[PDB]
Amino acid sequence: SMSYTWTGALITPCAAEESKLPINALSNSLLRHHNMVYATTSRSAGQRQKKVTFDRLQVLDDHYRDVLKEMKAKASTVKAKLLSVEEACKLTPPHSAKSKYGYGAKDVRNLSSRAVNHIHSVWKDLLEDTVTPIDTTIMAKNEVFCVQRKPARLIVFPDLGVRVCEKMALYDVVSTLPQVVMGSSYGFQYSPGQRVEFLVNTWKSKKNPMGFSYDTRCFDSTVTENDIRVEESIYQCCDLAPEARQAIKSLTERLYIGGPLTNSKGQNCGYRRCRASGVLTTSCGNTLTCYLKASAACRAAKLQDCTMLVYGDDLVVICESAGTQEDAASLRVFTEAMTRYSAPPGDPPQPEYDLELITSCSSNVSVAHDASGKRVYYLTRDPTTPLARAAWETARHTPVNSWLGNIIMYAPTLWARMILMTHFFSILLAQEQLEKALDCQIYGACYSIEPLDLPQIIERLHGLSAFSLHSYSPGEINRVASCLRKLGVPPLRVWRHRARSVRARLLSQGGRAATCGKYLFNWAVKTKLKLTPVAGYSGGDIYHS
Ligand SMILES: CNC(=O)c1c(-c2ccc(F)cc2)oc2cc(N(CC[C@H]3OB(O)c4ccccc43)S(C)(=O)=O)c(C3CC3)cc12
Repeated sequence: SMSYTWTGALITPCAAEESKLPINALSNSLLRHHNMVYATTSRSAGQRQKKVTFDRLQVLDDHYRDVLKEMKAKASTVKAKLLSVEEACKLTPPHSAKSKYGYGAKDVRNLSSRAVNHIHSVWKDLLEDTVTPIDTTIMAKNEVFCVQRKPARLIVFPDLGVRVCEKMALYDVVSTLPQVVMGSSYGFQYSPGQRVEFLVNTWKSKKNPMGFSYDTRCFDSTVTENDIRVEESIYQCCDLAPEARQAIKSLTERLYIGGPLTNSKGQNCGYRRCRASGVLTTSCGNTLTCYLKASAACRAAKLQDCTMLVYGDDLVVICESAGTQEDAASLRVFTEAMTRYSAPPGDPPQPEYDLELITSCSSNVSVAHDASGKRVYYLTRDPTTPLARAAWETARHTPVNSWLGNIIMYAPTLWARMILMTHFFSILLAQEQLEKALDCQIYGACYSIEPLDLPQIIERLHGLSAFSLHSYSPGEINRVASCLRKLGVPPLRVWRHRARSVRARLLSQGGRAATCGKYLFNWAVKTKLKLTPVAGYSGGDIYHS
């Protein structure tokens, strides 16, 4: 079956689209090589359509059915509840896309009669009708990158009223089921500090550890009708209210398995027979499906004492080594099994015998040292995309502030501390907006966060050591330095000089501002001060504050 069929109608924008990096008076202080930064637009949608459109073949063996039975047994222990209309409304992001039927996200959150009445009618229709395909909108995403250009990603989502009903039927399920079914392998349960701890402990638990990442090419398109029905069967193992069972069946048949694609202008663009990127079950569904296929593939490859870590379509396996030649051979069998299950890799997997050489979710483990000189592990990444997006956000206000999300999730890194913290606190100081809450995304979920609360947030997610890490590895430092030269960002020595100023400015204001100065920028001073004291919903339209 083809992942998509297309009519020929274009994927259209709903507003003006900027591809070129916007520039203001602050831009050059961060980044000089402006032509290297670009944003994707609907003009490349055609290119993406070609990439994501292909035939899927699936051959399912006993390993697959064995693992599925085990997952269902665990799912059978979960008890999930329906959320009320009111609870589902409160989880709706303030700036979520408005309904076609005369109400928006703020109406939903406020429990307006019009919004609530339509939600009730959508819900009743889900109970009464388990066959009629539900409409979806297809859009090209606008995302910023550094050159070497990517074509726009496509997103597919149903109407607001449907999105609220998804929460009612499935929010409790997708929040609780994955951890029970997959145990320690469910990647979204960890904070960055907890994840690093798990990865290190998993590596040390093996006598002779080997590990590899496996990244499937266009995962959403490899997801078949079978996969989505198997996914439903796992959900239905839960102890559920009868009304929830019906709604989950209806949503699966009418939305999750596939449906018609409509552009922003209301024209039929085609039909989908694979994963929709913008439904509540996207993250949970991808995690379960990846875990199922990969667990079965481990058995086919006879990999010994496997510990898997899965988040959406991202996969890492750490296991007992059988020797270099033997490990390489076993990965070939693993990939052959995954391919039979419909999930071939973008690049063939490579066995690694050092934890730090494995990259997943664009990230790798690295080592620094705390004040006492003890080794502290932390997750980092190539800073190119974070810095490209920071430059865009310096000149343009955007729906999501990636810089804030990056500071929070990569707070221990030398690039987040020296560049992102220094740059944006200077900007916030100049506009007196330190107390202004900003929208950002952590693990696909939307959060409203004031910059002044960053010290407490960082401490809780990474520990107090995030404010005193030093003696970073030569490889990490070189990667950062190389990226700065590439983008025309000033060298780290300049940022240290700037941070002393920003620190001094923050201390001068007292209160929570001074606390930001003290903890976030203690790295910048020569004589240091004494420093003292969730889940995954990518595309799921989820909000917390
Ligand atoms: C299966 N792989 C994993 O669970 C992860 C690994 C990993 C595992 C094994 C290895 F050997 C090496 C690395 O590294 C990871 C790094 C992340 N980072 C999230 C960063 C990024 O993702 B989000 O879309 C996002 C949003 C805002 C800012 C940053 C991010 S995070 C916040 O630093 O932990 C995550 C987030 C849950 C998605 C997951 C993993």
